[PDB]
Amino acid sequence: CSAPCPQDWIWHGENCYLFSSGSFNWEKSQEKCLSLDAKLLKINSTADLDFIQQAISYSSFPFWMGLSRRNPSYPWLWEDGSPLMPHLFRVRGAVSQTYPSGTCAYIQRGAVYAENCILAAFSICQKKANLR
Amino acid sequence: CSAPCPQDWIWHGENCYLFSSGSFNWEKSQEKCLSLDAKLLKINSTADLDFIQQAISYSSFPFWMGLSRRNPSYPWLWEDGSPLMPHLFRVRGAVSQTYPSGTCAYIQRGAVYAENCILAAFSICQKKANLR
Amino acid sequence: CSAPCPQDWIWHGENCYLFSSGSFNWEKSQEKCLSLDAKLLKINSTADLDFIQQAISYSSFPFWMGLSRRNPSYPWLWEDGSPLMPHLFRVRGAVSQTYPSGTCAYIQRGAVYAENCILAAFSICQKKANLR
Amino acid sequence: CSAPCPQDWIWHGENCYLFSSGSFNWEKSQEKCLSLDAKLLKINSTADLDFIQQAISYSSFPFWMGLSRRNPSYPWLWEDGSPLMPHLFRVRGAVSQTYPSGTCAYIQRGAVYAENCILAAFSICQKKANLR
Ligand SMILES: CCCN1C(=O)c2ccc(Cl)cc2Nc2ncccc21
Ligand SMILES: CCCN1C(=O)c2ccc(Cl)cc2Nc2ncccc21
Repeated sequence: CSAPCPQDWIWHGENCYLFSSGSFNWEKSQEKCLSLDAKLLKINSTADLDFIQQAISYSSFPFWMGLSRRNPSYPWLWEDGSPLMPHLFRVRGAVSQTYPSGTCAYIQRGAVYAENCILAAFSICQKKANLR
Repeated sequence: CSAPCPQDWIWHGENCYLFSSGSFNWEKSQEKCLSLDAKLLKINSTADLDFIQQAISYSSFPFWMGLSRRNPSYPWLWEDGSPLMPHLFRVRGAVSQTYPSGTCAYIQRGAVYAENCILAAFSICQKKANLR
Repeated sequence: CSAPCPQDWIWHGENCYLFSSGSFNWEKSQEKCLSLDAKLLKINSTADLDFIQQAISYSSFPFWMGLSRRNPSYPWLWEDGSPLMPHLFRVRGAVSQTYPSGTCAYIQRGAVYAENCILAAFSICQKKANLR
Repeated sequence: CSAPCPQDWIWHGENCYLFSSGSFNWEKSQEKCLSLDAKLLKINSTADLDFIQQAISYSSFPFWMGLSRRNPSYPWLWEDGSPLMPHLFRVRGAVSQTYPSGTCAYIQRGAVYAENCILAAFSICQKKANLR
């Protein structure tokens, strides 16, 4: 009857994941996921990080995730307005830099970094799987 | 109910697709897919080709597919002996040479290349999706 | 017989150019440049603007330039008191807000942005080269 | 009477460096430096590596250097044929993969990696300074 995830997505755990086939800025990447009733990558657990790390281990490219902020004294937040759970990962790089478009997190070679949201990167959309 | 593909595979059309965890000559890549109840990638259409190109678009690795021949005087055949549909893609690369283990094709950055089957590469495995 | 520019600077045209070492506010950045017998960047021509754009093309950071104003009713002026030539660039960003310490301009990704001079950024310093 | 380095280059120590203004594949990047009587970045000392790490500390982008090999059966060699100096840096990433157009080294966030030479990346050209 109901398939857990659409074709071309990857079903893992409670979620479905879609890896982009090209690089786009964080805003365009966000809009792609919204149009598919999804959101940008939200890592909720170490299991989620390990899965993503394995999936992107084929790649040296950067992948946008749904974590951002505009002010470096204020918390990183996922698009849904929740914070980065402690003990998942450290955002490396120039975490204190502000940019006109804000600061956004990306994963590259398994490590998470801060960067100018205006840069074009691959991205990963995530939605809940249709489980029972 | 019955999900079309196991977790961590890509469901596309009537099949499920998986990237190999490691890099191996073509024979060992063939044994690995068979031991997972699958076979090496078989491209039956340009839509298959487009899907695969998109799926590997974030990787620069070569991926073995199930296409091979013993030397240029034999036709290109898939693992199950069926023919290469000639107009789907041109096999570039080492198409004049003869190797002790034969010639095999991999996909890299959208294009298909002939290469010595003894060379190590990643691969893509494929099995039937569980539909209706 | 003597060198146009010190080591680690970039000689272009009749001047020498240097990236700041740290990301600070416009005030402090103007001071560090004065330390080096230099001033903040003054863009005097499209040729100057094109050189800077190429010089920062491998950076996503913003770089303070020597352009600033007290409010949207006071004109954009370089440090030497001279005005911004309109054809060089339109200033984007916060061109209608009013900050205590004024509005300052930085260049990023080829474009120029107004921003509170309190906020921290890298900067480009400029001084005259020793011509023939 | 002559300048150490041409305009738009960075003079450092005994050498001149030219950062690319865009991202290009390794063959194009190499062709660029050759057209300037130069070569791609050759790191022959810890001092060179340290200097390059600070010059690219403004950037999260990848920069091609002049170190390459056709496949793992060939040795890692600089463009001039000299070997990778022992104990200077490790080439990280997938050093044992075989690409159609060879494997090239790049620096990113101070670390050196192997990648498919067909990718587009920034680059750095290097030439002897014309000095005393
Ligand atoms: C969003 C950018 C993706 N990307 C890299 O991140 C990248 C990574 C490494 C190298 Cl050497 C060169 C690179 N340039 C590049 N070229 C073609 C396709 C992808 C890339
Ligand atoms: C050759 C690739 C250069 N590059 C990055 O390396 C890069 C680095 C990080 C992120 Cl998040 C996204 C990136 N994409 C990107 N977009 C525009 C200009 C440059 C880049």
